[PDB]
Amino acid sequence: SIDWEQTFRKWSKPSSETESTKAENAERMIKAAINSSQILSTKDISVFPQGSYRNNTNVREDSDVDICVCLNTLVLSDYSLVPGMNASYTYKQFKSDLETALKNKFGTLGVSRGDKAFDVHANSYRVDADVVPAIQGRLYYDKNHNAFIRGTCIKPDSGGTIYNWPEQNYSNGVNKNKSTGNRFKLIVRAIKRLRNHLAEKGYNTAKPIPSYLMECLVYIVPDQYFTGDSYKTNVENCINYLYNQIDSSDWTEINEIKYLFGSHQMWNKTQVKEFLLTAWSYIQKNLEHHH
Ligand SMILES: O=c1ccn([C@@H]2O[C@H](COP(=O)(O)OP(=O)(O)OP(=O)(O)O)[C@@H](O)[C@H]2O)c(=O)[nH]1
Ligand SMILES: [Mg+2]
Ligand SMILES: [Mg+2]
Repeated sequence: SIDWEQTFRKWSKPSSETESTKAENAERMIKAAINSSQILSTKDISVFPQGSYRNNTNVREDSDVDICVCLNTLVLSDYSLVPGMNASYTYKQFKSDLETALKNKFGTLGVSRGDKAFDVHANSYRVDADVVPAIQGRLYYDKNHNAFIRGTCIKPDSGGTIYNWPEQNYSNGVNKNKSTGNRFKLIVRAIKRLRNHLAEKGYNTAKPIPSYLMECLVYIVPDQYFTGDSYKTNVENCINYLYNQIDSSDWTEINEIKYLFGSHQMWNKTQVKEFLLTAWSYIQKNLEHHH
């Protein structure tokens, strides 16, 4: 007998009241690591927060701050939408120099290299951050030199190319929060805590559902479903809409550029539907049946 209205209202809160301070500190310290690097301080590099701290969708106190370190002067362009359309400092050298800069500022005990990002955990600066090296990415929509959208590009150690759209994610999230009178991100956080709750209780359908996927999914739900004074009704509306529309959908991420499903993603629609069914059952009272 969970009071789901009061539970979702509680779970709609930020991870803490000091999120902005944690994110500011992470960003400042990563910039300081760059500035103290002889090689990197001479480069056109942007350091910025992304992820749930930047978007105010974080719910875990122990979430690492996501920091992007972007070398703006290396460009990778996607020409796939335009019929017929087609340096000395490399991404690999950049990533190695970034690893060295982070080890120099925070110590080797505070830095590990993953496939995509560096894990920085340095009690001395109170920094817990996932620091990803990126370059400028572009998606062309016409053959003219100016006809592109700008984002970031990641080149993992294991190969391949990842396009990200952090500024577009942030702006569209802000706009939807405005259009819903702040209910959008409240419900994102409520649903992220619901997922974490189910995963901690051993529900296997909740385990392959990542935070960013849920943020994208809730963004997809039309604004009308966020109205009213019942957070429980909002959450139910989200589950209902998503479950009944996902099969025929061709949805994008919150940036409205990248497709939410496909071979470029680690999640699929079947996982999402199974999680939605689990969440729908768990939220009900006095259910006598189980499948
Ligand atoms: O599969 C992914 C994962 C991550 N990302 C991009 O990297 C950002 C940081 O990756 P995170 O996994 O940390 O997601 P998050 O910050 O939104 O959620 P929590 O930490 O609160 O769990 C994400 O918000 C997303 O923008 C993707 O584009 N695709
Ligand atoms: Mg994060
Ligand atoms: Mg992260």
